[PDB]
Amino acid sequence: ASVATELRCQCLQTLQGIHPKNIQSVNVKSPGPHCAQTEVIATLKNGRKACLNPASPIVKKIIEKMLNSDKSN
Amino acid sequence: ASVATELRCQCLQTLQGIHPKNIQSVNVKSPGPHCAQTEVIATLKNGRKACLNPASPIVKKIIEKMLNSDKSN
Repeated sequence: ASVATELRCQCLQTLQGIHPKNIQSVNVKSPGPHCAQTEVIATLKNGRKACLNPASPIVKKIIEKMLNSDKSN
Repeated sequence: ASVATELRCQCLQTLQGIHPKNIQSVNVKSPGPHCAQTEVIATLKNGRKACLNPASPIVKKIIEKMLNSDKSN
């Protein structure tokens, strides 16, 4: 399907963060044999995506927020 | 690249959860015009992936855990 020494830092770059309303999904790829630096990702609600920095406070909150986004309903 | 009314519940099914050591990434796709039910995902450290249920307590902890996985180093 897709696997062959082809793993690049899914988030070569990163953004300080963004409102949790502009995001839609949250892909957090931990560091491994391809990237020793965590890589957070947010799929905007417009089919767009934006990597964030897990070292910043706004990013750590971007995730903690999505988590609640799914609290019963 | 990849976008055309082709969005299916990334997690048609779900698993009660799993240890945070067997996972590697955490893809949380919120519900939208394709799935009205949140969909959590965990990429094992063996290139494998497993969807979890965001309605269970172990799943909500699977995420809260990864978040810490990236706390300075």
